[PDB]
This record gives sequence, structure tokens and C-alpha cells, in this order.
Amino acid sequence: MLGNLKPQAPDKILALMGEFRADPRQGKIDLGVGVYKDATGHTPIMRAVHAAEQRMLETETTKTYAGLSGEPEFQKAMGELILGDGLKSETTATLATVGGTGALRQALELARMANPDLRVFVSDPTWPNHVSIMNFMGLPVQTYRYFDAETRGVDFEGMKADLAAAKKGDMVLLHGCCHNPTGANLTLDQWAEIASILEKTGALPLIDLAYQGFGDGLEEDAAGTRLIASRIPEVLIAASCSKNFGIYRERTGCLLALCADAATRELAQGAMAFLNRQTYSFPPFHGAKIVSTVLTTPELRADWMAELEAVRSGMLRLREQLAGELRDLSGSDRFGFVAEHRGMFSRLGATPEQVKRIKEEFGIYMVGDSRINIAGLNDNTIPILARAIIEVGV
Amino acid sequence: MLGNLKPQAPDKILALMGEFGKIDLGVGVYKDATGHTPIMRAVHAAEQRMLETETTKTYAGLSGEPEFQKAMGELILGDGLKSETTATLATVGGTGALRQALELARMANPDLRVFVSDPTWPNHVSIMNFMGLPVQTYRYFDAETRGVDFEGMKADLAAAKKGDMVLLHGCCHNPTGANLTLDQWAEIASILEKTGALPLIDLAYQGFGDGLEEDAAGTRLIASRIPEVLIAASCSKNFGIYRERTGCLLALCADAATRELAQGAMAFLNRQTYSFPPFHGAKIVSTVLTTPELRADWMAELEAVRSGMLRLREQLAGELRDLSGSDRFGFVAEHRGMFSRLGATPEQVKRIKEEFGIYMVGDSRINIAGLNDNTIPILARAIIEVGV
Ligand SMILES: *Cc1c(COP(=O)(O)O)cnc(C)c1O
Ligand SMILES: *Cc1c(COP(=O)(O)O)cnc(C)c1O
Ligand SMILES: O=C(O)CCc1ccccc1
Repeated sequence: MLGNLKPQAPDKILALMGEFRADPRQGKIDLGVGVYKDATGHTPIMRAVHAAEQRMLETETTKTYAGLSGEPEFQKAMGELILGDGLKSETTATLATVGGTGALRQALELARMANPDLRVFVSDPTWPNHVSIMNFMGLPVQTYRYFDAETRGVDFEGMKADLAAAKKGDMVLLHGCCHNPTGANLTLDQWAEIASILEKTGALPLIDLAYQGFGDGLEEDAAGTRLIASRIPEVLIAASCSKNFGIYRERTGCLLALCADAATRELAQGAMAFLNRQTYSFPPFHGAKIVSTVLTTPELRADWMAELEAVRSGMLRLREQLAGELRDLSGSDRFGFVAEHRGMFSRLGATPEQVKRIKEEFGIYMVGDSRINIAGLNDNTIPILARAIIEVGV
Repeated sequence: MLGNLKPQAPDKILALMGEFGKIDLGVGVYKDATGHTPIMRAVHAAEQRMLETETTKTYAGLSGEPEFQKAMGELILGDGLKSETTATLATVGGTGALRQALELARMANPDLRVFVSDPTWPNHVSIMNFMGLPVQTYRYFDAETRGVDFEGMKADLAAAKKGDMVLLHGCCHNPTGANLTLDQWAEIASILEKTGALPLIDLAYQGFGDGLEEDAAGTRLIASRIPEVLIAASCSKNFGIYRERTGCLLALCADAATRELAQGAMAFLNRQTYSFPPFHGAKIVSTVLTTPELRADWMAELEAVRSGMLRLREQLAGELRDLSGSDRFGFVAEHRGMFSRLGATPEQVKRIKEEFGIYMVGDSRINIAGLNDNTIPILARAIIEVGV
């Protein structure tokens, strides 16, 4: 029977990897990585996280089945981290998931469960995995303009014009912050206008909050999400702990369902629990327990925020340096967007030809859409990348 | 939108878990003399070693780690493990393995039907219903003898067609405790090859029946006979890491080409559902399995659990014998595994819990691991008073 199976395409993160490894050049650089790496090219385990694991190893006495939709400590801590004081426990349903991707997949299953004729609007461009999951589910996908290739900023007028076509019951996927892959983000004022269009259309917003803490700060990064949450009755939020907690492989995510009333909340919470049951019964415990422990233990929460802040500031300085280098070389402020972008990613706006030419002549690797990871940069690699960009005529 | 969500039916077994001189005999979790589900010695040592050795938590393998895949393949199939034709996928527990098994099969056969034992783990049917798969049932439990109705099973299975899937419990049949002998297994292999039905084996209690190797005997027999077979394994109960969510799906194929196809489709399945599988439990398992000292202590502890439960069954049988003045309840000593169904009707079961404080699943399924010297005679007497 298994012979009838249609061949499925590989990730692609590995094809780029195999090519990079095969390159015999001593000065080759990899800006295609999708995770944070420090100065030494390593992805460390955050201090507070290692502290939580030592703590868990000494206090945990059992590993019996726990909470179906997650542990209360985790659900509450995550809700407070994302929504702050605006958290309305009475109308908020929460579900621990297998990473942010699991939260996204579940959000989609939940929405389709409530609205079979669901259509989803995604940004142009967006995290490729969004479309993949949606295509796999058979969901109708619609695109809304977002990245302005020329200014490398947000084409807001276009975004607004396209979103205006959304009908009641449709879902609009928004990146809460640090837009992957572009790095171009909405201002709080633009968020406010988006809220108006959403109220008008009656479209359900799904916020992908995977980088809270890498933009302008923990609270700052959740600002857009909190505005949407307070002005829109029903809101779906799929959060990730992979990057901001540095526990990628542990698979710790969270799905928040903001409902108009408690009756609906019980309905949503029950359906979410049912969704976990029919997929894998219970969600992973380890990562979630690390998170709730860090968040509930003052000493740890403190050290964690301090390490995240150091990380954010470090990347922000890398941006400033690159932008300055490019300013000095270009004799213009065209590349200023690099210092305006937020997150660990940025789309340079180079064409595939320019991308290939950069690799061949300078040994610098990056995603085919010209997306680079700022964390993979440093004092020694910045001058090289800058010169490369100018030389290939970007 | 969300206001249109219809209410869902709760999990009956896990419902009692919430409801609980109370005596918990419900959820299939191993418990010790003091009513505690402990962390196995080797598992604890493994976690301690992991804390010292892990330097990063970056994304790892989409299909799981090679170490985990290999160790698990060896634990299950032993020397019958043909890597060139075996695709392995780390999953979110055994339940995740089952779901992923059904998705893989449906992709290869949009019109597949699934044959399940009468009765079977309720969660088997709930998932199939959710997915919208046609479910047929085959006779298995003999309510009279409390054993297996093998004649009925053979009859019903012979009616299966190629492309269909037959779900079998590798050992320690949940919820009955009634198991097939190796001769009956060989007989089943004949039917499977004659009909061309794809076997899906749920292996959740390897080590709780007659032993690690012995509990895999039937699975190894089907794997050597049938060219294509799926195995959904759980590390929740035999490693005592229930909440970690670790298990794996093994896809045995006739050739390397099909193996490549299956492997790719399985990786794709994880990617579209939750991206990467959880690392913590899988790492604990491979660490135990690949470290001689740890594997040895683990096998010893698992054997102790096994022997202990077996002792309990005999105690319960004896106690009941004295009180009933008969041996009707003899079946309790012959059943193998964590569970055993008595026979008490729904009303009797309910009366028992509402006054005696002893909770057992509605179909009279009891977790023998929940008993001990003190509670056994109490239970025995309680069933006598509830009569029939
Ligand atoms: C990382 C990421 C996710 C989810 O990460 P998980 O590893 O599944 O926790 C979701 N959306 C975006 C945009 C991301 O960058
Ligand atoms: C335990 C069990 C499983 C798997 O449970 P997980 O906690 O998901 O590992 C599957 N089937 C049966 C019959 C079981 O008893
Ligand atoms: O009690 C059981 O049958 C095994 C434990 C279990 C029950 C329901 C969902 C997952 C695991």
C-alpha cells in the first residue's frame, strides 16, 4: 500500500546546508541560519533555563499524566506575559501546544471547526510554513500586500486595500512583531487602523507571536497584540517559547482564544482540549515547566529578562553597525532600513541573481529571498557583507 | 465564529481521573504500594547526565534523533530490524504515533477502512471518528470465558480486503487483559497475508506482560511474515515518562524505495502538524538504552514491576476464591498486563464507586496495579456485596 505514497519534498533548510558545507572556502559565511547564535557561533542555553532544569530535577517526584490542555501555572504565566494586566481569565481559553507551529495548526483546526467556509489571509511575504500547513489542510488562502520591495518597508496602503476585501468569518494572520522574513513592522498607529478594518469586516485575527522580546522589548513587542485584544472581541494568538526562551527542541507553545463571553470561552476551551486529545492526548511537559518556573520564580524571571535584553541590544547594535558601514560605502542612506527593521531577520531586497552572485563571488550564503540573520553577523563579517551588497549592485 | 463551536464529549477514563477510603483503579498508570507513580532510577540518572552534557537546545531532527530511532527499532524488532526497509518517526507519545499512522495510511489509501478489536481502547475509535475513517470491528473478547474468541476473530478478519488496516494490540490488551498466544499470532499472520490487509500494531505495554523480549514476540512474528507493517510504540508506561510525550512510528516496507517514500511522508506529517517532535523524553530513552549500566538497571526495575503485578493478580484471584467459594474469577490470574475486565454491569460499577469509593472504568476495567495487600480483600468483598 505504501508504494502509492506521493513523494514529499524535503525541508530545504538542509539543501542550503549541504551546499554551504561542501564549499571549500575558508571565509564562507552563513546568514541563512534561522536560530540565534552568539559571538562564538553557538546557540547557548539561557542561564535561567539551566537553573530551572536543575530545580525541576530536584523537586519533581513523578511523571504521571498531567493537564490535558497544559498546566495552570503555565497557562496563566503565558497569558500574563503576552496580555499583561489586560488578561481577562473569564473570557480567555488557553492550550499548551507542541511549539508555536502546534499552536498555529490547532488555531486553524479550531477556526475551521467553527467556520467550515473559512478563508485565510496571509501577508506577502510570510513564513513559508504558514502556507504549507494551510495547503495541507485544504484551506483557501488569500494574500495581502505587505513588503515594499523598493523601500524595504511596509506597503500599508496596499495592506489596507487588500484586507478591506475580507468578509465576516475569514481569518487574517498577523505577525505580532519581528516579521519573519522581512523584518519590516507595523507601528502602533498602523495597528490601530488595522483594528478598525477588522472591526468593520468582522474578520477573525490570528496573531503569530513568536518573537516577543527580540524587537523593542517584552512589553513593547506585545503592544500591537494588546491593542487588537482590547478592541476586537474574538482573537486567536499562537505564541512560541522556542526563541525567546531558547528551548527550540523542547517544543513549547501556547494557543490563546480570546472570546466575547464566558459561555463561548467554555465552548472554546473544551474544543481545544478535544483537539489535543485527538492529535496526541497530552502536550509535552518539560519545556512548559521550564517556562512557568522561570516566570514564577522572581530570581529566575529577573535573570531571564536580563539575558534576553542583552541579546536584543546586541542584535540592535549589529544593525546599527551594518547600516553605518553601508552608509559609508554607498555614500547614501538607502540601506537605512537595516537599522529600522526589528527582529533577527531582514530582507535585503536583492533578486535571486544578486543572491547567487553574492555567494559565488563573496562566499556569503543567505536564503534565496535575500533574507539574512542579523545574529550571524559580527565585527569581522559586517565589512565583508556590506562590500558584497554594494559590489553586486543592490 | 467561536460561538458556533459544538460541545465535545469528554474522555471517560480521564474523567474519573478528575472525579477521584477512595481506591483509584482507573487510568492505566503504574502505581506502587504507596499509591505513587515513581520515576524510574535509570530515567532519573539519565536526566542528571543530560543536564551536564547538553550545550544547546536548537532545532534537531524533524523525524527524531538517529540514536532514538535506532535504539527503539532494536528494542521492538530486535535482530529482525532491517534498517534498509524501515522508516522511523519520533512522535508525541504513542497516541501521536497512532494518529500519524492513520494519516500515513489514508494518504496512501484514501479509501481505507480500519478493523478494531471488540472491545478496544476507546481512544482508538475517537481518533478514527474524528478523522472520518470507516471502522469495522472484529470479535476478540469472549464474555463467557473471559478469554479470546479466536474462532470469531479469524472469521471476521478473513472478510477484510487488501488496502484495509487491522489494528492489533501487541501484548497486554487494553482493556480486557486477554492475549493471543504465539500460535494464534502465526495463524493471524496467515490471514493477513491471504487478505493483503495492512497490520497496525499498538505496542504500549512492552515489558508488562511476560517480559521485554517475550512481549515483542508476536510483533516480530508479523514483521517477519508480512512485508509491510506499521508499529505505533509508546515509552510512556515502560519508561515511566508519561508526561514527556515520547513514542515512535515504525513503517516496515518491502523495499528501500518505498522506505524512502514512507520516510519522507512521515517527516512531512510532523512538519505540517507541529514541526519538530519533543526532545526531552526521546533523549532519556536513548540514553537509557545505549548506556549498558542504565539499560541493565531499567530492565531490572521493569522486571520488578512486572513480577509484582503478577503477584497481585494471584492474590486477588485467591482472595476472591475464598469469598466466592468458587473459581469463576480464575481468569484474573490468566490475564496479562495492567488491566483486566471483571464483568460487572454499569449499574453495579456505579454503586461500587458511589459508596465504596473504589473507581473502575464503566466497563468494569480495573488497573490491578492499583491494588495491594490491604485493598485486595476490600475489593474482593466489595464485588461480592455488589453481587450480580
Ligand atoms: C519560529 C516561528 C514559529 C514557531 O516556532 P516553533 O519552533 O514551532 O515553536 C511560528 N511562526 C514564526 C513566524 C516563527 O518564526
Ligand atoms: C498507553 C497507551 C497508548 C499510548 O499512550 P501515550 O500516553 O500517548 O503514550 C496507546 N494505546 C494504548 C492501548 C495505551 O494503553
Ligand atoms: O487508561 C488508559 O487506558 C491508558 C492511559 C491513557 C488514557 C487516555 C488517554 C491517554 C492515555
